[PDB]
Amino acid sequence: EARMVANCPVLVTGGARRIGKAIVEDLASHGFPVAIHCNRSLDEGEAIANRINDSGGNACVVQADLEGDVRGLVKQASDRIGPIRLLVNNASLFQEDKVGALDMALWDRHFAVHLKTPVILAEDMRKALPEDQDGLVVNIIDQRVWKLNPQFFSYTLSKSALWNATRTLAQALAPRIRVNAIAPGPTLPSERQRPEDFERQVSKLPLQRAPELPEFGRTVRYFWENRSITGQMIALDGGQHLAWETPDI
Amino acid sequence: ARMVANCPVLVTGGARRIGKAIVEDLASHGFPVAIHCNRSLDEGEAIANRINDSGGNACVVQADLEGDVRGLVKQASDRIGPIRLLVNNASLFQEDKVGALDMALWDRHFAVHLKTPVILAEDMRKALPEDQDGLVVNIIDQRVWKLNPQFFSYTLSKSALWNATRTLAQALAPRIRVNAIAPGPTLPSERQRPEDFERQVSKLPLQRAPELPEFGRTVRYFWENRSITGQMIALDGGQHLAWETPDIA
Amino acid sequence: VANCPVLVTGGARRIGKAIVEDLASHGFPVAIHCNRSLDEGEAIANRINDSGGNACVVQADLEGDVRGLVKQASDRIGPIRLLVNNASLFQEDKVGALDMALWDRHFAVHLKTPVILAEDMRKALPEDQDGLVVNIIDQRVWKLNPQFFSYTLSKSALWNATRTLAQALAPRIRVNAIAPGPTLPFERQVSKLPLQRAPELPEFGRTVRYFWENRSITGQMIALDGGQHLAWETPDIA
Amino acid sequence: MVANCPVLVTGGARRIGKAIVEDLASHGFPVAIHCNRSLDEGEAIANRINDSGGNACVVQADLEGDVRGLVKQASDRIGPIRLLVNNASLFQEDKVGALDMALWDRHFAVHLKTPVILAEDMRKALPEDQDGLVVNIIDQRVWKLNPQFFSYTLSKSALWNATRTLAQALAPRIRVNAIAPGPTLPSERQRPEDFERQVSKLPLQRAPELPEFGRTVRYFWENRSITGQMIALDGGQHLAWETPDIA
Ligand SMILES: NC(=O)c1ccc[n+]([C@@H]2O[C@H](COP(=O)([O-])OP(=O)(O)OC[C@H]3O[C@@H](n4cnc5c(N)ncnc54)[C@H](OP(=O)(O)O)[C@@H]3O)[C@@H](O)[C@H]2O)c1
Ligand SMILES: NC(=O)c1ccc[n+]([C@@H]2O[C@H](COP(=O)([O-])OP(=O)(O)OC[C@H]3O[C@@H](n4cnc5c(N)ncnc54)[C@H](OP(=O)(O)O)[C@@H]3O)[C@@H](O)[C@H]2O)c1
Ligand SMILES: NC(=O)c1ccc[n+]([C@@H]2O[C@H](COP(=O)([O-])OP(=O)(O)OC[C@H]3O[C@@H](n4cnc5c(N)ncnc54)[C@H](OP(=O)(O)O)[C@@H]3O)[C@@H](O)[C@H]2O)c1
Ligand SMILES: NC(=O)c1ccc[n+]([C@@H]2O[C@H](COP(=O)([O-])OP(=O)(O)OC[C@H]3O[C@@H](n4cnc5c(N)ncnc54)[C@H](OP(=O)(O)O)[C@@H]3O)[C@@H](O)[C@H]2O)c1
Repeated sequence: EARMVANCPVLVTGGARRIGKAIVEDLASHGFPVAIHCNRSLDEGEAIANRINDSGGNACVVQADLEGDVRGLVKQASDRIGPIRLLVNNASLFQEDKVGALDMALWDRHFAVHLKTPVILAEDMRKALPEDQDGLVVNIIDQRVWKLNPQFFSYTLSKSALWNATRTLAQALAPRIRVNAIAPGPTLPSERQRPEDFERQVSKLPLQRAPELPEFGRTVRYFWENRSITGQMIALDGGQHLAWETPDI
Repeated sequence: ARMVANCPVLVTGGARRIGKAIVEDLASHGFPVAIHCNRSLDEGEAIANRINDSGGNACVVQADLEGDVRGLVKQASDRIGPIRLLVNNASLFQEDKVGALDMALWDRHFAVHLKTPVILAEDMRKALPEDQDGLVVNIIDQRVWKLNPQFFSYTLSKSALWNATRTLAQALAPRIRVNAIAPGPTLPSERQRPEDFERQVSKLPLQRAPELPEFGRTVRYFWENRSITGQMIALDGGQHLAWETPDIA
Repeated sequence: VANCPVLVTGGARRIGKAIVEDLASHGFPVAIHCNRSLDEGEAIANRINDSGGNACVVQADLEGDVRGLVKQASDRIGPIRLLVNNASLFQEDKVGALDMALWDRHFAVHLKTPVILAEDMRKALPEDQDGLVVNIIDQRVWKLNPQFFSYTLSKSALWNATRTLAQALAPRIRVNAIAPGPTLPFERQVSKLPLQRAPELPEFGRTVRYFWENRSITGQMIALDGGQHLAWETPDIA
Repeated sequence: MVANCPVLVTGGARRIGKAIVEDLASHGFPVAIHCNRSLDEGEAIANRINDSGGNACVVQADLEGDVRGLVKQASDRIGPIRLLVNNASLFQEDKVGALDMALWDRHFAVHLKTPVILAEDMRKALPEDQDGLVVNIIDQRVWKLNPQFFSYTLSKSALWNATRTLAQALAPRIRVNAIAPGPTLPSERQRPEDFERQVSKLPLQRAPELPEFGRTVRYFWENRSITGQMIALDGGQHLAWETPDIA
């Protein structure tokens, strides 16, 4: 009876750059109050918020280390824009490791950022969201959870766990809070990818095209706008998870 | 120019219930729409009349989808232009079970749910000019994500449509994308009084049925976000995620 | 084992033959179904019977009416308690060159016939005996690709039916499956499998007996495929 | 040959782990019985094995601490480990809304971190002219997800995910497969009468028998084309389907 965007405060983790920024600015331009979470990118976050507010939107910046104490984060956000109703678990760490050379410190960091904190923030959002309001969690995962391979060993396991948690969180938080996910494919070159590498990779996707940045915010809004959807994921990935031509064929 | 006026739609079984809801959403958004029907000709003509009298572009085409369908796409494209968006909505839903399988009904289930969607998709591909991308949306059933032994041949035929959603997406990439909607309980069934439908809905994880507007919104969501192929959204109130089975109650 | 009569479809050559001869050496009565390989089936049955077993040959075109086949077998070796749906048709087609006659044949041999034979087995199974169906599918149903379009759809449906048959036929009959990889033509392909080795014929009979001997297993599949369904280095990864 | 395939079974002193150890040892495998608390049960099992002419030893280690000497302990006594059964488990309840990360961490340490580390150490110490096998003992619930036992389930689901990616990483020389038990023996919190009612509600209406577990490890060992896969010894539990929205 009150799901208008002005009454749906959003918290986007790692929201000051790249895909997180694209989600923040999409939601803010559609009338959602947005809390831009960041850690290192505070300058960028404040600039985004100032631009939104000067344009007549409603945005704030909140700062927290997602590998430390995140127990005040939802409250820092709700103190500024009201009880968080839509949580986008976007923040990420994407470091390579391999079976045979596993460093468990890096392992722990992947699981902290991609699994522990998203679950904790979902819990905290649920606890603080008034009972007459429904909520939504959107987890940002990775297309590779739908096409497992042995590279990026601990990273992959932590993102796969976030996809597993999307189902079990959805079951646990139903009916009042829905939990869905986005699995990006090659969207913006990683730190290890030259432009040639990103382009060659995109040309090898089944759709031969990268997800465009507007598709991410549109998908969050799609999940918000269709209340029968929970426990589900859209891969914005150019078909990557459906790639199939292996050397044995 | 992917403007909706340049995206003719064919909806099979589009004169009633979910198919009608999809037709009317798309036409209200500026898509030219071909309403396929079989027994519901009067209903389909009334819909198309209302759309055309409103300044839209609609027509009605007839075919028994258990027989020859190889002229159906052309019936539509002769009226509204090359079909660019195919919604395989038509369905037959008749109970059978292991122990008393009648292969005549089995054949009808696979005709409507598998042979026809595949043939129409290929016919759409052959007639759609190479400089236009296309979309197929298959309407399946939440149960393909939570297999059970009821409605035996119906279920196998719908599961096959979900399988074909993936291999069609792989075959028709990059130019044509193939996605799916898996409905849950949307409207009461035969021998289901509204009280009965409500009691079943209350046992869904989200305790709410998909509403008809969600179907058109989902079709348009697939149309507008070009990185999605081979995927399905269950508009089902969480039904495929139900988990309280007798072994754990 | 002599209490467990077996029907193996397409049992006269290659993988079916290897399953037949394994089970026969372990004391299972076996009915060898075949169509074109009648002389080979009779030769296998003769060796089994000469060596003290109990084998027969039954004939049927599995693209047509198969409703007498289980009884043809049970008339000779007793009510069937182990059904191996091994027979297969493997012809190439693709979207955009679809021949529906071939499509119908793939679905007849891989889906309609396995289900009907399972249905007949269930109706004939004595009350005091449990049963097992083993469907022979294909590793590709665990790594979908668009090649061999109607063949793949029909094998995927057999895998779907393995689950729903298992649900429908419990507790009396368990329904499991084997997903073969490249067993017989090749040599270069195998080196590209993750295990760099092909499944060997003894593994198939060992797997059928494994399913028989462990009664808590239903609705499940083993891929004897050298890891083929786990292949992952696709063009976007290289 | 099984005489040339030394086995390490984590948590092998009781219940399912004991069933696996005794099945393998009685079939000619040298068996390193790992335990932590159940040292008396462990030494007893191995002594009965040895007295019977088998070849068993007991290695002790806390799987949540330094496990980097455990494979060495085993292989010092019975030769380089060729078959690792990651069976050790912790099964404690939590749920969304009251999650304590200390328990969460233990679930992931015993079900994911340690199985992966031990597999890593096995591959390091296995002579290159020998192939190997890892069998992860998981849980049928990874094939029928539900929101109960939240951190436990996530950690078991991770072990199932790792079964695929370890299989891809360690191929061709080492295979990685899994067993997903259903209701086998009542838990520290489940009454026998409740365990029986649960079994009566399984699709097959019977629990796995303890011999099925060792038979399954031996099945994986004897059939060299199998990797990255799991058998659920669960009486059909993961296939149960009649929920209140249908029933
Ligand atoms: N980009 C792609 O092509 C692609 C492909 C597949 C998957 N993905 C997924 O898509 C999402 C967005 O991708 P992206 O490339 O935009 O991500 P990103 O730039 O690599 O990182 C997102 C943000 O996470 C924040 N973060 C990380 N660790 C943190 C910590 N300990 N405390 C607080 N904040 C922390 C950082 O914010 P600060 O900089 O403010 O500290 C960082 O800017 C991620 O979940 C990623 O895994 C992306
Ligand atoms: N409604 C639900 O609660 C629900 C739940 C799960 C899945 N679904 C799926 O959602 C879709 C729509 O549901 P619905 O309840 O609206 O379906 P429906 O009324 O049972 O079927 C839709 C239309 O299919 C057409 N059709 C059937 N057989 C045909 C044939 N041989 N030739 C030509 N057209 C044929 C009929 O058109 P005419 O009337 O013109 O003959 C019918 O109006 C279906 O795919 C259904 O399986 C629905
Ligand atoms: N071999 C492989 O490398 C491989 C790989 C993946 C999957 N598979 C699967 O493993 C199984 C065995 O493989 P395979 O290569 O040995 O199979 P196959 O030789 O192609 O076929 C097995 C038997 O099926 C019977 N059959 C086929 N159509 C029939 C019909 N209309 N009526 C009656 N019988 C019919 C034939 O019996 P007759 O000779 O008596 O006419 C044939 O001998 C099959 O299910 C196959 O799909 C095999
Ligand atoms: N039993 C069932 O019905 C059932 C159902 C589903 C899944 N499972 C799975 O089947 C497997 C065996 O089940 P179970 O019931 O026999 O298991 P269990 O008795 O509950 O535990 C196995 C053993 O793991 C060892 N262990 C645990 N944490 C350890 C640590 N930090 N360091 C060293 N050893 C540690 C313990 O050995 P010590 O006592 O020597 O310290 C314990 O006895 C497990 O993986 C379990 O999750 C069982």
